[PDB]
Amino acid sequence: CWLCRALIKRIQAMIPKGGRMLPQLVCRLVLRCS
Repeated sequence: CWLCRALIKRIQAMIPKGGRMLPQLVCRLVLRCS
């Protein structure tokens, strides 16, 4: 439950000039799990 930053970063580049919202937020909330 800590691979978030990894895929959330692969999204990072997926959109260089993007603006709105991402999953790293819900991802970090769900993957933070422990």
